[PDB]
Amino acid sequence: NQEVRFSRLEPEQRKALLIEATLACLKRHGFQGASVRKICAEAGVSVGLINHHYDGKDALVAEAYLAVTGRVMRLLRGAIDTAPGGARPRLSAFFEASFSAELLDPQLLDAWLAFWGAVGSIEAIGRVHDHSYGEYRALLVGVLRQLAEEGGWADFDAELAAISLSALLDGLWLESGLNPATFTPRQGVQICEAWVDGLEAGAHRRFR
Amino acid sequence: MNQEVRFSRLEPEQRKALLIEATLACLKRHGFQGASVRKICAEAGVSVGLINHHYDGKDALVAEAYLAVTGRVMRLLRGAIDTAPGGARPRLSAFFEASFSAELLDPQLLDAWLAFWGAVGSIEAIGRVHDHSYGEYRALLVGVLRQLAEEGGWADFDAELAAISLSALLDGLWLESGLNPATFTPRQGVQICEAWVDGLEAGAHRRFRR
Repeated sequence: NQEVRFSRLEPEQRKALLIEATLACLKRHGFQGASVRKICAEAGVSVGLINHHYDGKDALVAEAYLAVTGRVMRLLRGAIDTAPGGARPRLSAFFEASFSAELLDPQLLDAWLAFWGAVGSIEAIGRVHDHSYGEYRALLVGVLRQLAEEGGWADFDAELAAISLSALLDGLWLESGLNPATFTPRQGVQICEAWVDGLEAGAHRRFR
Repeated sequence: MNQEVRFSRLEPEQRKALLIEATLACLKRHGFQGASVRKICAEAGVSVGLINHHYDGKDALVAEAYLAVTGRVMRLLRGAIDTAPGGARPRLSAFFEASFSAELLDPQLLDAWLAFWGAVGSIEAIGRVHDHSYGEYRALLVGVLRQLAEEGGWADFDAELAAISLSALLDGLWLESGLNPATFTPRQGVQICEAWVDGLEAGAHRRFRR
């Protein structure tokens, strides 16, 4: 009865259940302890069923990382895409989304941590990182080029400025998860807005 | 058979050192969730009878490693501030240089920090190592940001919030160097940090009040 019952679920639903089991096992066991046998016992499905769709642990883990990062990117792109009057309203919309409960909640931190640990070893995972971190900076690069044009800053290295702002957001996201009482989500927005003020006040010059 | 001259002969502080390094190697290979005192002894090359006997458990070995690692970073970062030209910007620049030097930018330890940070949420003792050491790291940066503000002389600068911003930037940059060393050079990381200070000095320090 397991061979039919999993299979009769909708594709997006089968996929979501396996990624949820991969995430739970990464939390409990770390990347090195996750196995397809654990993931399938967590999911409540047969291992033979899964061997057909996935190569192994690396493939399951990569699909989970792809989905989590895809989700972030949709919320952040959505925030920009619905923002109005130009570069700073767009950055603000981004900063607000970044420190919303959706993105700031540390539920998945151990997963992220597990993902980041596997980046240096597994090409499948290393590639998801490079792709997603580049997609993420490309979004900031766009709005920073827009901001430079408004400025209009002569030869602004938007790529390096994007590495700066992404690093700040990352650092704030991480510290927040390690202890949420260090600063409030609103202080997080305020810090990011101060960084953009800093550029408009003349720091753009340091970025070529 | 080298717990005989590798553990038998040494002082308790020198066997602590050995255990700290076995704990870090075990964390890099098994993760925190997968590490155990047995797997720690497997790295030390000594028996687990021995180390049960002399130690409380895994949580306590990992907290000791965490304390050693953070202690060392802080020594080096304090050193760089103490031996820099007296002024606020030269002290910050020395901090940035130390931060992106091969010693603190060593990607080998990334795995160790990742394992500590995962233990922070579920093990309160590790949590408390985090809070304390992050507290000390920021206190160092608040002292020099206050010097900066006084040189400036900025009326009501929230040097505490400024220090959270700057620590966040450093953390973020350190993490990206380790996840992909090709993204930007150590020189560029310094440059990004100086650019942040420039930003403050250019007038962004005004946002640090509300």
